[PDB]
Amino acid sequence: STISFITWNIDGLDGCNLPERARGVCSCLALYSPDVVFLQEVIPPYCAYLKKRAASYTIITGNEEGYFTAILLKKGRVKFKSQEIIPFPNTKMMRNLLCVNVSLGGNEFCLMTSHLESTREHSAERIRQLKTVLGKMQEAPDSTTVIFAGDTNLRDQEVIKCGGLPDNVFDAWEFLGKPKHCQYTWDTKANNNLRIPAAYKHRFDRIFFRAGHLIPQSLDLVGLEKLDCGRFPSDHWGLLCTLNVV
Amino acid sequence: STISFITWNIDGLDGCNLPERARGVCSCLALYSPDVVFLQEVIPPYCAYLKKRAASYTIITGNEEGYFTAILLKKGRVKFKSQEIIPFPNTKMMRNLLCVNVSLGGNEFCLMTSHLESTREHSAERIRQLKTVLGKMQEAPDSTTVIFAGDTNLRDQEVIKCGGLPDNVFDAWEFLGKPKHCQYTWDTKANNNLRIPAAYKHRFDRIFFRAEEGHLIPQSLDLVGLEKLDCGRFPSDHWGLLCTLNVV
DNA sequence: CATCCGAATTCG
DNA sequence: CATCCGAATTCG
Ligand SMILES: [Mg+2]
Ligand SMILES: [Mg+2]
Ligand SMILES: [Mg+2]
Ligand SMILES: [Mg+2]
Repeated sequence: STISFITWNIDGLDGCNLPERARGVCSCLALYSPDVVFLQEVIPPYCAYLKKRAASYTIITGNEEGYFTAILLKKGRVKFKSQEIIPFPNTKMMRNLLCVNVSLGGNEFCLMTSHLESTREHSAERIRQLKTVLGKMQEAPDSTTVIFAGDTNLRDQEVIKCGGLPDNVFDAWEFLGKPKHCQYTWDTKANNNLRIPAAYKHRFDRIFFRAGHLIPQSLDLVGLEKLDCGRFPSDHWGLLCTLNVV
Repeated sequence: STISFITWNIDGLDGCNLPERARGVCSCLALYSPDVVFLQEVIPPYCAYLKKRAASYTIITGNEEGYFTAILLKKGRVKFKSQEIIPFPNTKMMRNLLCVNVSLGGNEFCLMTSHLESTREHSAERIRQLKTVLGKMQEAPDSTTVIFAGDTNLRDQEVIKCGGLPDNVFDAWEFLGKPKHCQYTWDTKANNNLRIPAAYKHRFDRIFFRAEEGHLIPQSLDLVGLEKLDCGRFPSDHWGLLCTLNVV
């Protein structure tokens, strides 16, 4: 009666120490052994690495132009049924919504990920993309459990500007009472991969789910351990979440 | 019967061709002979020049640190009564509100000018300053006619963001039906003093007046400072605004 | 003695 | 092969 998953922007666009960082991401995958992994900022060579070092995950992608998202499904645990790609017609960064329908146990899921439009200056487009995601979450068949997990790039004000989440969609971190230990998934004071001398902190990485049949049990940051090469696996922390279906 | 005035950011911060440009500004003052002139971005030497080349105007200033505003009063037409400076506590650019009470044509006026906080990213402070100005315009007794004219640096929606003009305060341009001939007072297409390649057009320079019972009615609004000087540059990067109003 | 537009870029 | 924060600066 459970699903566990990681969502993680793994910064494929950072060319520094990629082999070692991919190894570290694959270490987290082996150690935490989630059913599903949502990845953003993947690049082709990174896929090839996951194919050898996380071989028990099926990699589902849509378009692979430049950098992209992927959903990884644990073989034997998760059965793929179908995929759907929802475009963001006004994106300037090749962003979109990747949806995968799966079965895990006797439970049907619609798993979605995206990397929403980046940077402060593209707030209006990022908000339009969010609304597109939220609308698609609501369209899913009543019997299916919908989970979105991704790099939303959202900051102060924006979700409110959007009019807030609909009454049957919830943010897992909010649902769990806004625990302080995972309140930031991108934090330049704690993570120095970008060498930014300022301390800025954001909750860019978020999980939304439609529902009280679905109950988040835990949420934790992963990728917190600096690698021997002196770099974190990514500039983002990953999020590990377990949900119970009641 | 009337009042005429010019408001003009004369770009004292542009150090090139200042003497010819000052000569150009003084030419406009002689030719249009306004009762009052509201100037922004004045610098000390520029004041010195006006005292010689527009010597029939009394120059009224508040603080003179760096660059500043001034209000010029035509000697014999306008009688100075008093001045008041209202500070903008959160300014990072030494901006403030300069108010001068005067008598003109047997009528009493409170004339105000300011150079509101500059640049796009200082919208919040600029809006707070606008509120301060608009609030100050309501304080004078109804008998006194209140006129604000200055470089407001305002752009799209900022006035709405502020709650809009109160019901007894009007923008002279809007009042006159938004005439296209003087819409933009800062225009990089038509004015090349900053040599900006792009075409940006703004209405930074604005005139607000308090009416109530229609005792003050704008008659005309025109751009001044449109004539290129011998050096192939204009007096300022802004056009000035010449306005005439009837006291009814 | 300088600033000013604003999209792109730099740099802390 | 790159991006990414955000204030400050560059340059069209
Ligand atoms: Mg990145
Ligand atoms: Mg200037
Ligand atoms: Mg600037
Ligand atoms: Mg940037």
